[PDB]
Amino acid sequence: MHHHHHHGSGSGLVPRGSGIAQQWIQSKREAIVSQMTEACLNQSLDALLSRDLIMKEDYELISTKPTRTAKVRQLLDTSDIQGEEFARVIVQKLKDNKQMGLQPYPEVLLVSRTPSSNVLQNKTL
Repeated sequence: MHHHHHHGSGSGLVPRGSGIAQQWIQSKREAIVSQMTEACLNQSLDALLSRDLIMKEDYELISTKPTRTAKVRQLLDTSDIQGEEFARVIVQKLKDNKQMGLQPYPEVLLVSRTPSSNVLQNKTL
């Protein structure tokens, strides 16, 4: 005779306020995920890529997600592992386009990255 089983590797416990944007994501997580479509998702991803904030290993995992809605969620869960900057990129990305249904927004819009353009050409595959 034979048999099988399964298990869930889910976690998410922050010790203290890592960052405004980071915390905000958790507040409007359901909204950001329900709003941020597959399009905005890819954009936000490539954003951190240029900054070298997201690990390629994580990109693949999220890229090989079952559904788009999950891709966003996982992005927030992983952000806590990366840093405050990671989350800050999201809040800025969403606003970069247009997300009124997500409002109200946090009191942080700046990037504090560097005095220069964001990007010129999307990722190359």
